[PDB]
Amino acid sequence: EKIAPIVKEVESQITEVHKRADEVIESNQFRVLESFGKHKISDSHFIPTTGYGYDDIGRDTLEKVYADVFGAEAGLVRPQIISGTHAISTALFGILRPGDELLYITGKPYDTLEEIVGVRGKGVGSFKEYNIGYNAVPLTEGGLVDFEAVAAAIHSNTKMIGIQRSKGYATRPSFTISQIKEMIAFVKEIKPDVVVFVDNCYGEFIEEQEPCHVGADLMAGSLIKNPGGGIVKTGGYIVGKEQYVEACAYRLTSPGIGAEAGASLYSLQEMYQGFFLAPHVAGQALKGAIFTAAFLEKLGMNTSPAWNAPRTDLIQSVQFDDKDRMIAFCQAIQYASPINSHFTPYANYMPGYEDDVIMAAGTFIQGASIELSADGPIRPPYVAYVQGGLTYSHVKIAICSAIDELI
Amino acid sequence: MFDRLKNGEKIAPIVKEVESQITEVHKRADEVIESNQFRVLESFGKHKISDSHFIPTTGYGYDDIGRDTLEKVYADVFGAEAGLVRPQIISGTHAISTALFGILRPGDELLYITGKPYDTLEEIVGVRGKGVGSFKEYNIGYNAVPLTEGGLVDFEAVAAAIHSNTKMIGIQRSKGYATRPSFTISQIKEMIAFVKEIKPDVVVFVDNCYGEFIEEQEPCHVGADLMAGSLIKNPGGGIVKTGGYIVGKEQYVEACAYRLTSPGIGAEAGASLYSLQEMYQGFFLAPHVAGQALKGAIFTAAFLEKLGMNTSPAWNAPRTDLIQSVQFDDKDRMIAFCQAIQYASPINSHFTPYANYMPGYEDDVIMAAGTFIQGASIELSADGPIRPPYVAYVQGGLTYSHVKIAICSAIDELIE
Amino acid sequence: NGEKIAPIVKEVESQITEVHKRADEVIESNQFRVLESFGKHKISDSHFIPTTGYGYDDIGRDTLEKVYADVFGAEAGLVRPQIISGTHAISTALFGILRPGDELLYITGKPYDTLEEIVGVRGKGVGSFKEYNIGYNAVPLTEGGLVDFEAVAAAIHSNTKMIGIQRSKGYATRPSFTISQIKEMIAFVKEIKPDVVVFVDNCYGEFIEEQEPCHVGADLMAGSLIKNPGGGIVKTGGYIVGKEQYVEACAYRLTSPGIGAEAGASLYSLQEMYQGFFLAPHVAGQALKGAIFTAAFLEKLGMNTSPAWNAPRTDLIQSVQFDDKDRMIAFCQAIQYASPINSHFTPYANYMPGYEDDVIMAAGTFIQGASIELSADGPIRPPYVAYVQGGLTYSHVKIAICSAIDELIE
Amino acid sequence: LKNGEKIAPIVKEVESQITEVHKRADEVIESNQFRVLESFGKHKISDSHFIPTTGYGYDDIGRDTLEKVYADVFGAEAGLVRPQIISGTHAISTALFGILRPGDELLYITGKPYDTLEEIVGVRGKGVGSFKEYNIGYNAVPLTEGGLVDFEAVAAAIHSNTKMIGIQRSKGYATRPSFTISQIKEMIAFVKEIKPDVVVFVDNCYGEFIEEQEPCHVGADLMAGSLIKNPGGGIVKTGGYIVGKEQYVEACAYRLTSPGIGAEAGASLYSLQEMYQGFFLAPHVAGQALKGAIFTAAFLEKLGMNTSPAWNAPRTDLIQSVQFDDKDRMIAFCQAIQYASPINSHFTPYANYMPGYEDDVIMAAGTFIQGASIELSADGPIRPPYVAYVQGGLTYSHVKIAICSAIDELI
Repeated sequence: EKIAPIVKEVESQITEVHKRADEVIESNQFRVLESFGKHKISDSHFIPTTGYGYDDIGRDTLEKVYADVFGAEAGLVRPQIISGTHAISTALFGILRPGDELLYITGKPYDTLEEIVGVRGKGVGSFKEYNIGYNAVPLTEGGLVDFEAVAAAIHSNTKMIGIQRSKGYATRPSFTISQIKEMIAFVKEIKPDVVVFVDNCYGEFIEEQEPCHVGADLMAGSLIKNPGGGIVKTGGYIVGKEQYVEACAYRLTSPGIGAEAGASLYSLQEMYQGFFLAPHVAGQALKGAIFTAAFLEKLGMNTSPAWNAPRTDLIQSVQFDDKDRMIAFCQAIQYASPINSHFTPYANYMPGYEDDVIMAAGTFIQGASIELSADGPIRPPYVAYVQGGLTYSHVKIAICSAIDELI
Repeated sequence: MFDRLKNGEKIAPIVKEVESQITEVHKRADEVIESNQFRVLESFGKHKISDSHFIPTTGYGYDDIGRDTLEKVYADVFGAEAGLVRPQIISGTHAISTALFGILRPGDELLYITGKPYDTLEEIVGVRGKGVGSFKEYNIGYNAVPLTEGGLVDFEAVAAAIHSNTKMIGIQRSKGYATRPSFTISQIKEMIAFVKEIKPDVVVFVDNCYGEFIEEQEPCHVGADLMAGSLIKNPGGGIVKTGGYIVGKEQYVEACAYRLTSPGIGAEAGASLYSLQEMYQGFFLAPHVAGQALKGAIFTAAFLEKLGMNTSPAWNAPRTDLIQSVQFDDKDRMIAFCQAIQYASPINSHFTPYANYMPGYEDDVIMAAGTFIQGASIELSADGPIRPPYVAYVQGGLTYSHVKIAICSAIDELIE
Repeated sequence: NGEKIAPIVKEVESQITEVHKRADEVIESNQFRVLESFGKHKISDSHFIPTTGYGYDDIGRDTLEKVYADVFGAEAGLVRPQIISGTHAISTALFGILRPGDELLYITGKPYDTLEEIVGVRGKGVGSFKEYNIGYNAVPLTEGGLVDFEAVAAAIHSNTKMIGIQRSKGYATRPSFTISQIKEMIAFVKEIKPDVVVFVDNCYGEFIEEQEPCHVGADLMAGSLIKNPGGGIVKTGGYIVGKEQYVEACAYRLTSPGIGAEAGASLYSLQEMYQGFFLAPHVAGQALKGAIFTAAFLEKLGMNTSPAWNAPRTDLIQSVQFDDKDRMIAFCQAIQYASPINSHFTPYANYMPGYEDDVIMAAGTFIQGASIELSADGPIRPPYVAYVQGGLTYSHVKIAICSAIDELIE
Repeated sequence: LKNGEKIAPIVKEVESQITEVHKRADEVIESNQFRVLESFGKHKISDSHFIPTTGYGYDDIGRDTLEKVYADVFGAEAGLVRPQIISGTHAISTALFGILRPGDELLYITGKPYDTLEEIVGVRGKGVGSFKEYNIGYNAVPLTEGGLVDFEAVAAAIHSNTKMIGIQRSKGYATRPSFTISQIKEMIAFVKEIKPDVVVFVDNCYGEFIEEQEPCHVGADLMAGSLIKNPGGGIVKTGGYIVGKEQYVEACAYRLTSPGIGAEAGASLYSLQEMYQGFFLAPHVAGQALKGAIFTAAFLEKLGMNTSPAWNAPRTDLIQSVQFDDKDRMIAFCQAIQYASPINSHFTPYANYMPGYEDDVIMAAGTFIQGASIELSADGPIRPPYVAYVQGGLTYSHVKIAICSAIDELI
């Protein structure tokens, strides 16, 4: 038929960068395998703990595994930690004390941080009530970091510097590890004291290093994203320097507990095995992302990133230029998704945002954005984020089905 | 029962005499077990709980009807408006932290009036360790107001110690290892109404561990603004593998919840996974499972008394929690006993306990604990400081049989 | 009501005092026995460890299977989540021993409907004795509920591989059979035909006497786990215990020839089965001390009940005579609403597949069909006898039936 | 890797050689996965099908429907895919027995089946509930020396009593190629002609989703497998499936649970989501392992040793083998494999006695699920010419990395 011959062409087009992703996967897989080897993980580690959850070799060892791979000295990846926003809250509060300041050097971070930093809700337990400053240095009009403004913002009370890797809904390239390495070296030059924290959601195992490999003191994410293999039903993670993880430990739970208690329950296997599959599962979403870009190019739509552009995370978006074209697409996806095909997506009023958005996401786990989900704010020139993919076959079948429907 | 074991034939006649003695208090414990059991049933009716409530959620944990509702059921029975009982709170000591921090801000003072709080509040209030995210580094004040020499609340000292900075008042219900009576709801209704007068602002917080479903009313019934505990304890029915509840006034709970999770997130997230049945069900059985452990304290109280040891509380004494101790007066007798209790349990009976050095305490201690869960102290257990006159805390029990059988087995094994 | 009711229940209890301590005696003696056996196999929380895939070498399971054995007076023990129901155990147990050319001889009379299907006297022989060339005969009881030892001993010819004996009464108007009653039974047939394998469907019977069928000479015995032994705490399963070469014969019907008892992933269900077993005596005790009350509080209210409160117990069955349709129905309704879960899910007269009469069924239960919990049910027909049996705690059973009597008066 | 500058250009050449075979395994990946998606779309599956059921396992719309999806996608009317079946071996004996009655005969036409089926017929089992005690006969038409089915022998060995035809897709240790959906089509067609009365059953293990069809798409009456293998995605922790015609599965249902009950009962507990998501993932997971075999063949052959099937050989299943031709090499490599596995890598294995085998076998299984052969496992008996099985793998990489490491690890 009509569609076949062009997807025949796009795949023949992107072979170069596709073959390449397979590499960083192999690499990423290899490293993972060596940590498992080095830590001699046995099914003995899949053993559940109850009550207080003291003496959980599985938990303690999974934490030292992640931390190994993520390039860090210490790891705190437990089911307790409910998500990746909870993690960053933890990381943030775990380190900030009255009279301090967090300095975000990437500009306004994703919405939810607003609320943590008490600039949204009137302080529900925020920095605002713990007298903890917060500053969001904007980006160059060109999308780089305002190193001038950053240098000027830093001072004695700047306890902590923030960096968000993936762009999200923000209008700028998702920051590379290399761009992140330059970053910490800059600020640390001005004040070696500061702890540098990076929010590493969406960026895991899509490059061959994570921010800790290059001088970050803490980072975090969600397991319902990349490092999860699409198998971990919840949780987050915090890996970094032994002493700053300590404080994330006491913060999460309580003084007198730190990171020694909290039962595993039946959660420990799916995390190991998700992490083993992670580099490859993330691989699948990336080779999908890039095909999405290569495909909607030909069909005649501004895609971003462009397919032949480097990638530091799983963000990808296309401009349909037409409202009715967007919505049909995002519905095509929700119908091509595995679970909940039948719950077709319509325009929803978005709290905060004076526009309506459409949210396509038919995923095995609630909000596991490692799985295929399309969505975007209803407004010109009609950009809908279409990312995720547990298997390349899925992403390929999905957006093939998305063009069938609306073509 | 089955005294057809070993020496236990001189024993048989005495238990047969004891049980006939404590029939009075057993009847009445059975009653509040009814009472309490009944409140639980009618609350379940009001919230129309179904197996639709046992439904697992995953991912972010939004829209968890089973979770939210368990929450408003714990609150309903513990006499509060809002609650927070979920796996996230990983224990009893977590909840109390959460509780305190969830409400305390820089400039404030916590005021404990029930005297020195059990060991591990030290670390929280940051007078033990340090740099551990304690009150120390948050400028949050704290004071343990000591009790009377008679083990009452020094009411004069309490008033003397409450200034406008006092944001939060502390009340520990269970005596623990403290040489003082476990304060009663009555003692606690007069307690909070006192400070409430001096400072109608103070937020009264009670620590309700071991006390749950052993009077016909909990702290939130009598004015407290916040209480908590562990689920591997009473309200768990010996069935819940872990947790920690917080119950109290809509908005104090709220602030706790944001402390658990994060600002903006609040309480409305965090997946259930598979934990929701054992909790509904631990709760429904609870008032009974504690009932069995409470009658246990009474049987050990009457029995050891006869055999010639100071027990505490005495069998005929009134009861607000499950604590119980016997004065063996001898090191080798105490240890043989605690060991026999470890051997009388269902799991690990064979890991026999010995004296091990207690960090912080200048004495060794011994610990019996053969529990179906790790550290669930609703189950039979025993320990104590190895120091004259050799008091060992023998408390807990899933079934009255088990307690009975158990401390009998110990006396039999005290044939040496 | 409520102040007209209380003096009566205070006077029910004050009368049932002695029978209550007796029900306790046997709890202590049964709970003490489970302790010893636990004590014996050094069981630990390392016996709860989950197993997946093939479930090869599962110390956790196998040892649980031993325990169940030593406690029921049998050699081996086969008890696993795979056994999805009591019916399955018995199906597994019967088929596992019976071979083409053999006959089963139930002597405790017409077994409950479900065996009607497995043997193929009812259902269209969907894998029934009929299809495997196996005969089945039940000897009808005496007019007074005893066993017809004459019709028994004349029906045991050379083709009688197996004896069948149902302990609990079911909906049958004959008393449940006691551990002594059944000991007489097997001694009888083993004399006539030492070959016969004697089997006992022990459902509802576990931990209500200080012994079980296999303690008095039975070759094999099966039941549900979401009932008595599971302590209300386990979520699925079923047990067959008995002699070495019968259980392992069982093993080959459940899994498959060559697997035996070596395979099967426990997964997540170990701890509940152990702990259930440990609470089981005390829990099965609450439904017994609950039943007798049902019998002595309902008697005092001028309604025939059975067994009598002072009647010696062997299982958990308790029935009460309402004598009026609306009365009976209202009561069971009142039970459903007095239950921990699904109290709003009020039940009525339904049609029931394979019963000339409607049935009313109250089932406020945490576990689907765990007949260890308080349930009220029975066939809506004169003289309107309902079964009010089960109850996870004495209180529950007291509070509910008290509430039942309430909705009757108003 | 230490010795990895002679290997990198070689595996780089293995790949550039197998380029087309891979794309072709992708084709049927896409084609298989689209089909699973379709059938989900059809039963409108939701996160409410994931819901646990305890006790009698009644009113369990999650289980039963999950069966229909399996059936649909496998081209059968009905399915009995539930945890109550503990493995493939059980799926097969539940199904064999679920249909065979006294006086009946089983005629396996693909020659001698894999060991464990012996223990079920009473050929080794000492008659422990085997066909023998129910007066059921069993026979196997031994293949031609050419590896094909001896049709002349088949047609004579079918008499009025032959209730059931047995066909085994995968090869196991049988020195004969695993048969294809096509080879199998001709098979059922023959026998249905000779006796339209026969019920033809296919032990389908290791084949599911490796072709664009399955046995009941080409006229099979009934097929079994294990869930911890292909169809389970590598993600399901226990199970097994029977799929096929209405009145066989239902019959099968009655052998499994009980007469009178059928498929009505059986508590799911906490297992629905993994079986569902295992199924959506399966087509792709099986691909990573098939893309592995192809490779292992095209890499080990270049290194001199016989591989079988050949890398370019058309595929019907996941079984792969490599002739090492020296005992030591065969051991070291299987050890090399074990260590390259995610879990149990320090659990180094050797030649030890094997119950039921005149030889010792060495088994490297660093799997997550105990015996789930969908994960990379190396194993094989120690005897000339020392052919080993280096098969399975959750991801192509794992597979590449591992054997690459094993070559390094010795050569």
